[PDB]
Amino acid sequence: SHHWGYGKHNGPEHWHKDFPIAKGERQSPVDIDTHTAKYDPSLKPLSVSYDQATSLRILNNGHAFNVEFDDSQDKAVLKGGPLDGTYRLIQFHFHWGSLDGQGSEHTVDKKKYAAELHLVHWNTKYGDFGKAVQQPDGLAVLGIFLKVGSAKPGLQKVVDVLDSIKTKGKSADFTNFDPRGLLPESLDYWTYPGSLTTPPLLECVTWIVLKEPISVSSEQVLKFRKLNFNGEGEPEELMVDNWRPAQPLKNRQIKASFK
Ligand SMILES: [Cu+2]
Ligand SMILES: [Zn+2]
Repeated sequence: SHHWGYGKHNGPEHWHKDFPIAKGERQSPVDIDTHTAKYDPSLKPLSVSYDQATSLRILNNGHAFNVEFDDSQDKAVLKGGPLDGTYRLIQFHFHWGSLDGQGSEHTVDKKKYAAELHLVHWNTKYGDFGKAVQQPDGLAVLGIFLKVGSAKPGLQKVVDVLDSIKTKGKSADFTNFDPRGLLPESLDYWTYPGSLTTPPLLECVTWIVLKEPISVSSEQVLKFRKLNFNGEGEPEELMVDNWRPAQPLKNRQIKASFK
C-alpha cells in the first residue's frame, strides 16, 4: 500500500491497520538473546556463492536504497545452513539510524548497531520472487550488522553513487559491483523463521544473521544520512531511522551455528 513510513503518524506502530499480519506469529526483526539461542550441530555449513553476481542498478525507493541484481540465472546464490535448496540474490539494502547508537533492526542482547545490511534471496523452486513471497520458505535474508570504526573499502562504491539518487524514485546504473566486499571474515550465524521488516510484512523469510559485524567509517554512514525519503521538489525529510524495532518472539527458537 502507499503512505506507510517511519514517522510518528505512519511508522511501525501504525502498520497493522493496513497490514494486519504486523501482529502475526512470526514477525521480524527480533532481539537475539545469545544465551538462549541453542547451538544446532545439525545445521550444515553456509555457502555464499557470489563470484558471478551481476549488479545492475541502484534505486532510492522512498524507504531505503536497493542495489539490484540480475536474478534471471543462478549467478549469485545462498545455500546450506538452515536452507533446503538454492536461493538467488535479487537485491541488497540497509537500515540505519540518525545517530551511531541506533539503526539496526535485529538487536543482540538488546544492543543496537549503527546499521544493518540485508541481502535478499528467493527460493528457486518457486520460479520468481513474486511467487516466492506466497510461500512460507520463499525467501532467505542474510543480515549483517554495521558498527562505526574503520572504513569498509567494499562499501565505498555504494557511498560514492548516493549523491545521484538523493530522492525517491531516482536510480543510477550500478554494474560490476562485487558484494563479497561487504561480508565479515566469519560466517557464524543465528537463524530463525520470520518476515519482511517493511510492509507488506509477509511471513516468508528464513533469517540468517551473522554474528560478526562489519566496520564502516563515520563518514560512510554520514553519507547514508544525506539521502531523502521525499521526492524531488518536495519538502526535505532526511532518510534516517528507517528501522523497525524488535517484535515479539512468540513461539520461536533462535538457533546458532556455533558454540
Ligand atoms: Cu496503499
Ligand atoms: Zn531490510
